[PDB]
Order: sequence, then structure tokens, then C-alpha cells
Amino acid sequence: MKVGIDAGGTLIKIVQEQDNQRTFKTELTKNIDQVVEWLNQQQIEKLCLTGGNAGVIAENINIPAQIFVEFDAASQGLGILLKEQGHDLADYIFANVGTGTSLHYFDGQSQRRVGGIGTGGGMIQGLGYLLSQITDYKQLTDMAQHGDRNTIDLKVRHIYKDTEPPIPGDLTAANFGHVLHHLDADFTPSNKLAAVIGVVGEVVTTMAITVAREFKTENIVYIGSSFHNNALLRKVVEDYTVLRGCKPYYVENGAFSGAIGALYLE
Amino acid sequence: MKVGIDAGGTLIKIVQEQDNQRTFKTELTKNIDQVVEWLNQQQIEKLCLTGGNAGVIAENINIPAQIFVEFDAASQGLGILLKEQGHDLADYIFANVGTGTSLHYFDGQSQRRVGGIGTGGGMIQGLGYLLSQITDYKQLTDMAQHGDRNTIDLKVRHIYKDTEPPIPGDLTAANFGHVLHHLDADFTPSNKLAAVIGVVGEVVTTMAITVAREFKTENIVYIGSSFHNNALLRKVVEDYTVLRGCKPYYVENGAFSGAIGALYLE
Ligand SMILES: Nc1ncnc2c1ncn2[C@@H]1O[C@H](COP(=O)(O)OP(=O)(O)O)[C@@H](O)[C@H]1O
Ligand SMILES: Nc1ncnc2c1ncn2[C@@H]1O[C@H](COP(=O)(O)OP(=O)(O)O)[C@@H](O)[C@H]1O
Ligand SMILES: CCCCCNC(=O)CCNC(=O)[C@H](O)C(C)(C)C
Ligand SMILES: CCCCCNC(=O)CCNC(=O)[C@H](O)C(C)(C)C
Repeated sequence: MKVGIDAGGTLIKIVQEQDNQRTFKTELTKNIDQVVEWLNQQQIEKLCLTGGNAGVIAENINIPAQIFVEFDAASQGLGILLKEQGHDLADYIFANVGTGTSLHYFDGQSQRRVGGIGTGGGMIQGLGYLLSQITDYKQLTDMAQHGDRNTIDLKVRHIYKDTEPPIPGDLTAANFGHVLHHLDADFTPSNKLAAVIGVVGEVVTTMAITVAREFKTENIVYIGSSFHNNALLRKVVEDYTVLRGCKPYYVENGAFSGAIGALYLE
Repeated sequence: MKVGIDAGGTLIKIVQEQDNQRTFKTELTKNIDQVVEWLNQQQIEKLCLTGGNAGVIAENINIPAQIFVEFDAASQGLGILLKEQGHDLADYIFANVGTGTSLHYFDGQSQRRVGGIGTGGGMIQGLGYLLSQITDYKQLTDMAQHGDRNTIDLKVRHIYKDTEPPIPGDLTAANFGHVLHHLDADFTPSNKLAAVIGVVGEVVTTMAITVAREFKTENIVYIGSSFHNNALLRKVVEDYTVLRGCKPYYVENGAFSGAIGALYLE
């Protein structure tokens, strides 16, 4: 078997390949010592590593391993998955929404990093905890789906009131900008969580559409584990991408783009 | 006497002009009735209005007023202030960081809107309230000034455990992304608020430097009341603009750009 691993700040993504059969595994970065243990017990023909925690794995295993930069690996795996799933895109921004968010422009042949921002899944988890005391990711995201952002977020129409706004009225003008107007409100953990996902999604999307414009592409591919068990995030991002005239794409096993990619840079 | 009013989502900025010479005043948008009361008693030669709540003013006063579109008014007034303050910038991005944030490219002749985002002053107050239960603006902003983001934000160097990161290790990787690694103890209001100000600054700067690259300018002018009583915000923004190879500018009475521009539009 051949093994690729993308050991990130929060999740370890492990792909095992033998024959044309794949295994897609996810483990916590917290449990990296168990991954190393597991690896040390296997018969591995080829091990390729990428990610911020690649070094940790490499120093604790008993076999050589090639180490790749995660931007190249993500770009390589993503192209493999897009092709498999019938997306033949001439060029695209891809936004990798992990613990943090990294943006890339794929010109049809190779990637360049064109921005990043700290709004991503780590913010969903951290700010989400400060606002709900929930630490369990499934718990946090499930609850967020039951939330309403309306007493938290301010829209363009709330600011322009009964006059014609300069951009469409239903757009968010100020995330959390209605809070001071609803202090009669209680602010439910579900509503607060939905607003945190809301801001993360909007910021990622805004950045993605901006660079799409700059690098003259209409296609935006979103990957990263932050979309898992988070239909609200998927929806925020998808709707706003379409609204600004771009085409969003999600990819089956997109969160493993880097793990796959590592295998095929070797 | 001539009056220009920028009536936004949180604050109403008033410029009074007489012998070529100006007086600046702000009032809360929540106290708009008091602004209307003040206008109705005044003999005014020329009254010009802009911003979201210009409608509400115009429909409650008992005199005429001319209404101008805010994007144009802000551009006109910022060009006046820049020259009065000894700048000769051929072109620039301007980021108007109000209740929310609007971004513009000024080519030397006219402005174009080139994006926006809901991260700005409204988010600082609303998210800041949610994490701190402070509603008083000067109190909320003062509380943040000496906060420590270290237990709250995750940096690139935290994810890249002992290995060399592919981008600068001191960059924020995930705002709030260190929170789950610091559950042992309490998160103080100062530290949480410094983190709020940091995410707003970094998002606004990220957008501003992206569009500066896109439109080929190294100049970025930052306006809006969100910078008032918030030295930390100014610093987050200035430091990262400079690290991205751009030149940041703040303007005395920059928050009155629209009010001034309304007076000088024809
Ligand atoms: N089982 C899970 N546990 C924790 N976080 C998860 C899980 N599934 C998805 N997530 C989301 O995915 C994020 C990490 O995305 P990922 O793309 O794996 O990033 P990284 O490579 O930086 O670890 C988390 O910050 C969280 O928002
Ligand atoms: N006295 C104040 N009261 C409330 N907010 C203030 C005050 N001074 C500055 N601010 C900040 O300025 C932000 C609004 O900036 P401004 O440029 O006036 O926006 P708008 O035109 O949308 O009112 C507020 O959201 C708050 O962050
Ligand atoms: C100080 C403002 C800096 C905000 C910009 N930050 C970034 O570009 C890093 C965002 N994070 C990411 O790209 C990913 O989490 C990696 C893993 C660090 C590549
Ligand atoms: C659905 C996500 C939309 C995010 C983009 N939102 C915007 O561009 C509105 C940002 N706000 C502003 O530009 C200002 O607050 C005004 C006053 C609405 C012009």
C-alpha cells in the first residue's frame, strides 16, 4: 500500500491506496501519537507527508518519507478529484478552508497562493466555544443549523431603510451589527453559532470572488474539512458565490486533496 | 450657513460651513430625532445629505435638502481632506470602515466600488458585546487596548510544529483558533476584545491589500469612525498593510468625508 498524509493543525487526513482501492481516514491532530504508532505497525511501500504537522510524523516513524509543501499537494489532489468527478475546469480559484483559509489561483496547469485569512474552521470552533461553551464539533455544528441570524446581523436595507440602497438591500452590511438593537434579546447559543458561521462564510467567499475577478476566472472550488457536517457554511458560501456571478464547486473527498496529492507528487 | 450631513447606520456626521470655515459634530443615529429638531430651527442656505438614514432626515425636516449617493460623496470629501493635509496621491484604494466596510479604487479622477464586507465597526460593537457585555463604546474599545491575543489566536508557526512554514510563521493562521488549546483557564474580557479587534482589522486589511494588488496601487487610505478611540485597530491595520508592501494613510476628520463631499458635489 501507498500512504499519503496531510497532517494539519486540527485534522490528520490519511489516504491509503492499494490496487485502485482507496481508504479515506480522518484522525485528530490531538491523536497524532496514535497515527505514528499505526504507521509503525504497517507494511508501507511509499509514504508521502504534507501539512504543518508532517515533521512530527516524520521524526517519530521508522521509515523514510517524502515531504511536500501543502499548497502544491492540495492543488495536485484537487485536480485528480475534479477530473474523476467530471469537472473539466479550465482555471479556478480554490479556497482551502481548514483551521485557517488559504486561497489559490490554478491557471489550468499549476497553482499560485493569492491570499489567505484567519477566518475558517478554527474560528468556527474557537469563537463558537467562547459563545456557547460547546467543545464537541458535531454538537457545535448541529446546533448552529438551528439558528437564525436575523437579530444579530445587519442588512443593507436596515441601514438605508425606506430609501433606495446603492447595493442590494438583502446583503449583510454588518455582521453582528444588529446586536445592539436587540439587547432585549437573550441571544441563543444556536443563533450566535449561526452568525459565527455566517461571518466566516461571507469573508471566505468575498475574498474568493475578489481574487477570481483579479485572476479572470469564474470558477471557485471550495475544499477543507470545515464543510463537513456544516450545511449552513456550505449554503452561505454557495449562495453568495452565485450571487456575485461565480460558479462554486464542492468535491467529494475534497478535504483529502492534500493527502492524495502527496501520493502523486511522488 | 451650509450643512452637509452623512447619516449612517451608527453615527450622523455633521459639517457646518460659514466663512469658508468648518465645524464638525457627531450624534448617534439612535438620536436622529434630535438632529431633525436642530435642523428645523435653523436658517440654512444649503443642506446636503448622504448616507443610509438621509431619507429619514429628509422626510422629517420642514425644509428642503439635496441628497447625494454616499460612495461619490465620500470620494469627493476624502480628496478634499487629503489635499488639505498635504498629500498628493495619484491613485489609491480607500476603505471606508463604518458600521460595515466598503472598498473603493480611486484612479486619480473618480471612484469605483471594488468590494465590501460586513466586518467593521458594527461587528466590533456587537460581537464585542456578546463576549464582554459592555455596551458603552469608549468603554468597550478602551478595554481591548491592552488585551493579549496569545491564548486566543493561532499563528502559522503554531501549526508548523518545528518545521519551516511556507509563509511567514508570525502570521495569524486562525483567529480564535488557540481557544481550544487553552481551555484550562478563563478568557478575560480584554483579551477577547483585543481578538475581536484583531479579526476585524485583519479582514479589512486583507481585502484592502488584495484590491490594491488587483488595481495596481500601493496606496491605501483608511477612513471611518471605526478608528476613533481605537489605537489598537489602527495598529493592526497599519502593521499588516506595511507588511504587505503597501502604504497606509489615516486622515484627520476622515469619518466626515461623506459629509464634506455632499457639500461639494454638483
Ligand atoms: N471531526 C472533526 N473534529 C474537529 N473539527 C472538524 C471535524 N470535522 C470537520 N472539522 C472542521 O474542519 C476544520 C479543519 O479543517 P481541515 O481542512 O482538516 O484543516 P487542517 O488541515 O488545518 O487541520 C476544523 O477547524 C473544523 O472546523
Ligand atoms: N461614539 C460612538 N458611538 C458608537 N460607535 C462609535 C462611536 N465612535 C466611533 N464608533 C465606531 O464607528 C463605527 C461607525 O463608523 P461610521 O464611519 O460612523 O459608520 P456609519 O456611517 O455606518 O455610521 C461604529 O460601529 C463604532 O465602531
Ligand atoms: C495578520 C493578518 C494575516 C491574515 C493572513 N493569514 C494567512 O494568510 C494565513 C491563513 N491560514 C492559512 O493559510 C492556513 O491555515 C495554513 C495552514 C497556515 C496555510
Ligand atoms: C452576503 C455577504 C455580503 C457581504 C458583502 N457586503 C457588503 O458589501 C456590504 C458591506 N457594507 C457596506 O458596504 C456599508 O456598510 C454600506 C453602508 C452598506 C454601503
